[PDB]
Amino acid sequence: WRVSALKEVSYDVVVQPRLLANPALADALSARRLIVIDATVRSLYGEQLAAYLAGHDVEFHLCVIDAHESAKVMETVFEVVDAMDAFGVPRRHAPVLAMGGGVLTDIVGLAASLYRRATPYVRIPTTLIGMIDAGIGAKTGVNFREHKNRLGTYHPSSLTLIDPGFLATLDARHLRNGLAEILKVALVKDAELFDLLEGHGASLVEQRMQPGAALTVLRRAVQGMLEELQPNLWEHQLRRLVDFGHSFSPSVEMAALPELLHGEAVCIDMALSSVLAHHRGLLTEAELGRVLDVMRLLHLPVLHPVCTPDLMRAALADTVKHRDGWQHMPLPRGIGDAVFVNDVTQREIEAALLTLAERD
Amino acid sequence: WRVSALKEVSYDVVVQPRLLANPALADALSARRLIVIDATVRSLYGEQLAAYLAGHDVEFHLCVIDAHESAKVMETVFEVVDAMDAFGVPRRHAPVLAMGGGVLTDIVGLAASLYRRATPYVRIPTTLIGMIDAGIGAKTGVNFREHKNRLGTYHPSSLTLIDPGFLATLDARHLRNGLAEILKVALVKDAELFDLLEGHGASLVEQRMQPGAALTVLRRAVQGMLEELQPNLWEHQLRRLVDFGHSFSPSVEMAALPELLHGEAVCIDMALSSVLAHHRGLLTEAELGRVLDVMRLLHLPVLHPVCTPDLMRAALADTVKHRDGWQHMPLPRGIGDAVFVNDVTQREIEAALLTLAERD
Ligand SMILES: NC(=O)C1=CN([C@@H]2O[C@H](COP(=O)(O)OP(=O)(O)OC[C@H]3O[C@@H](n4cnc5c(N)ncnc54)[C@H](O)[C@@H]3O)[C@@H](O)[C@H]2O)C=CC1
Ligand SMILES: NC(=O)C1=CN([C@@H]2O[C@H](COP(=O)(O)OP(=O)(O)OC[C@H]3O[C@@H](n4cnc5c(N)ncnc54)[C@H](O)[C@@H]3O)[C@@H](O)[C@H]2O)C=CC1
Ligand SMILES: [Zn+2]
Ligand SMILES: [Zn+2]
Repeated sequence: WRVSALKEVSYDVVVQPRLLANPALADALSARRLIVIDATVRSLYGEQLAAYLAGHDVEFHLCVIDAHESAKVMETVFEVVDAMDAFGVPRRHAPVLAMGGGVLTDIVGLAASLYRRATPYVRIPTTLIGMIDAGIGAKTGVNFREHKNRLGTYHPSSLTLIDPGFLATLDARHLRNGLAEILKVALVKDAELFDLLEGHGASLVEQRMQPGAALTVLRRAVQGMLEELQPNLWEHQLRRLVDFGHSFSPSVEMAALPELLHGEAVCIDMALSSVLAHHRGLLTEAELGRVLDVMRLLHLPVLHPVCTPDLMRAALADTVKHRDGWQHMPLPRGIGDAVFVNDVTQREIEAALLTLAERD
Repeated sequence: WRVSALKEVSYDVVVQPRLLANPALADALSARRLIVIDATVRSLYGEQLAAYLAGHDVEFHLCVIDAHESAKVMETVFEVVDAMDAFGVPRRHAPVLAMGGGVLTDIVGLAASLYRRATPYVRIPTTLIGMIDAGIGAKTGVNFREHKNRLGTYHPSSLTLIDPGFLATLDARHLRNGLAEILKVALVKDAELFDLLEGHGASLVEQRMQPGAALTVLRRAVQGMLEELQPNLWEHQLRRLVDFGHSFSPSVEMAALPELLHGEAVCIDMALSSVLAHHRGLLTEAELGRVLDVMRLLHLPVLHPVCTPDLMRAALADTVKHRDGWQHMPLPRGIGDAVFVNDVTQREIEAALLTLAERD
């Protein structure tokens, strides 16, 4: 026999300022709902969130996770599953709410995907990484031993609600961190987005993306990411523009734990790859100069001591397996476009590391 | 934004006698492949399997699991993931082989579904439960605490290879156990299949389904199950004929561990439900008599001491949550058809338990 079936996945990504008075957190839910919330968010937006739901007639239980990258593992997933069991979450008419950064929503997303083999949830990203990348995709997952995101699923939330108001309480470091993922999109897809960052990047960090440039920047980032994910949501096509900055960074992020945030590790990979592109003639000296200056302006690292030739080698090799025996490396071709290569040599990487070393 | 994407899942279910000389185990694979094999199967068919692959020019590493229901848990999944890591299984061009019963292939299936968020595998079911149910579906999963199959995914193997020759080495108990899942299909879908079992059931157990009735029986069982799974592969429709015998049995199976095999627990549920149907007028005294006689003839239990009114209650309640607040209970309407009910009362269940008690 052949069995063949089609699956329609569709989900919503909606910008909804002032989320916690009338706007639909209330009817994103409906009523009794389980809410899995990042500890620091709980401390910061808990009083307001609970006032919302009680006034809007919704009973709830907060499952609080103190979320960080080291504990982004299966045991934390079991903690969320425990909460679903004790709350009595039903098969599908009562979605679970994940409210936190990209660590939180990746964990709850994977718990929800496993629970009875699929359980609907809603995402409320509270960090910049969450709002323009981690909270709007289909990918979920956790680390397994020294391997980044080794275990996971494709399980988008049926709704993502983005309220840029949450970014107001981030510190400069995490604001910049999320700006790294926006720069990724810009460098290979969107020259105007790159321009907005160069022109406004400092102010956006200083103002924590509070307001109308920040609004434009967030809109294009999301639009950029979604154009890339929507037609390739389960990554049947393994050449992915969005893989830019993610060829070396997984091994680098894991080896430096906990010194580098995800976007910082991503930026090291982007700076390496941009130097690679330059050495190849795909980027001019002037353009390379433009990229590395936005990076220093966003106070983002271009290098780390974890980043030795051997680690860079091992990092690449782990990625070739992930990409099914191909490098499929996106290199920027000018600013706002990219090419996929499969002939990156260890020699080229060492030269590019030295070039970063003199810059840095 | 709305993101909407379509996913084409298709997979093959092929009957291939004499699997381990020329037939395609060889080109189900292609070469270097990881094989996860049930311990007892390894002891029984290992010498032949390795002789096959070496002669057919395929290098391999056996990951051996001593598989049983108590250890059908996530830690066993991590054992399989460990083996995938150390073997260096690539993203998708080298499928992993699962060769064992329904515990084995459920575990490897869930490991494969999680590994890099999806990894192809092939299934070779070696038990009757595997050949007509566990090895031909899309469902995978493991138990979480005292809950049956609480964690899992929809991830069919891209190929299932069924060789009835493997059934030759099962003992009578496990042959009957798998006959229970065939009876399930027959009671609600296939009167002719029911007839084949009543007419041949004893011989089929005695001959361990070795040969042409056994061939007909296996073919209709598979065909019956697949007609049910193919148009509802992710269970968007929660009224499922194949849920017959699976409303009480999960809690019963778990509470009696390790006294009841899966199909035996299923049969207790089928015998209870058939009595329920009878008390309702959906089954005649004669038909009820026909069903319970096939069950005694297959030496399958109709009752267990685990099966108290309170457990039966709790068991039903766990299922109503699983079915999103509905009972959606399939009751046989005559033999070879069924109706879905949502008005089963605790009173009716107690009466049916007493009726089983006098029979048993
Ligand atoms: N699934 C996907 O497609 C993607 C997943 N990711 C994952 O995202 C993860 C990192 O996400 P992040 O959000 O950067 O990390 P995070 O979840 O660890 O949060 C960063 C920090 O900010 C705090 N925080 C959160 N919201 C806050 C707020 N509004 N105000 C003040 N403090 C707040 C948290 O408590 C935490 O200390 C990585 O594990 C990365 O793999 C990244 C991109 C895509
Ligand atoms: N995913 C799905 O859609 C379904 C999954 N299942 C799962 O199947 C599991 C039970 O599967 P079973 O195969 O009954 O159990 P099993 O995998 O535990 O195997 C039963 C026993 O037979 C032995 N064995 C296997 N093949 C043999 C052979 N050819 N000769 C001799 N000994 C052999 C095994 O070592 C084991 O001791 C349950 O956990 C049930 O939930 C059942 C139906 C459907
Ligand atoms: Zn990233
Ligand atoms: Zn079953």
